[PDB]
Amino acid sequence: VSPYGPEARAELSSRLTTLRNTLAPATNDPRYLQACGGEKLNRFRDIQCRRQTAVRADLNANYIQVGNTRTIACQYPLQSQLESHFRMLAENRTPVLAVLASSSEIANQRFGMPDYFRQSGTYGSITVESKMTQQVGLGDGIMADMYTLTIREAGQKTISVPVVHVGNWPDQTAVSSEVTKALASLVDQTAETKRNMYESKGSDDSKLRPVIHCRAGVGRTAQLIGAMCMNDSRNSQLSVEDMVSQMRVQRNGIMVQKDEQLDVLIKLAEGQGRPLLNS
Ligand SMILES: O=[N+]([O-])c1ccc(O)c(OS(=O)(=O)O)c1
Repeated sequence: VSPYGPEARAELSSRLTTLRNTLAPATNDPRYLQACGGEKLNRFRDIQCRRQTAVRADLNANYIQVGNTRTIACQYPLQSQLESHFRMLAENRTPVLAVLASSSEIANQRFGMPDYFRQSGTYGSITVESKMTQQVGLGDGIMADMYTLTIREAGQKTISVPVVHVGNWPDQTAVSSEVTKALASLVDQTAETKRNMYESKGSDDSKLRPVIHCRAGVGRTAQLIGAMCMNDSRNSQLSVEDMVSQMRVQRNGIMVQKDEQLDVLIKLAEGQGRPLLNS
């Protein structure tokens, strides 16, 4: 009876599970971006990049549109992908880069997660200057550390990108619906202030997209993108089924990895009177 009761939830999981299963990548899957002769592309072998929406041939990153909300979801860039990663950021005039990987993950060198935004560096012909800005508490002890990345390259227009780094959102978990809302708000506001700057100077659908990544770019990243989607007034009536199905067909079947992460999107939906299932 209740649109958010056990039966609705079970039906939703059922549909999404079949989707994840059928979206699993086969070897040399035509639906997924393939690596360039030996060079490692995917941080995680089974977490691939939908070819049709791929942003760059050498990155595991996808253009994503949930309803009307446009973003870019990617994996934490590998050491070898940094220059291409920075080029994507600059070419997109990235209004905000949201990093949900924890300080502990990036610090552990066994994870091969380069500390590319908290310190300056040079990658290929690109030089990056990192500058610390404000710190915003999101609730429940979760903290957002802000930065600005100035990307310089000979002959290219210099681009500065605001960074929102949630440094203590544990891998494989879901922060509360309340924290998720505070985060979505901060990310959206950060992006809007930047977009406004570009617009005030005289400004493309493929550009000015918020860029979000965690470790694999399918768990924490998906929870945030879903929350950002629900904060967009243009998505009235977009169901939870639609949101998740769209993220999955546009990146991979793992988008919204944990049941606890789906549960946050469901709770947020319930709070808005947003439907869970289609039909
Ligand atoms: O689904 N996975 O295979 C996967 C692997 C490593 C992660 O750290 C992770 O969690 S994620 O970074 O929030 O996406 C998810």
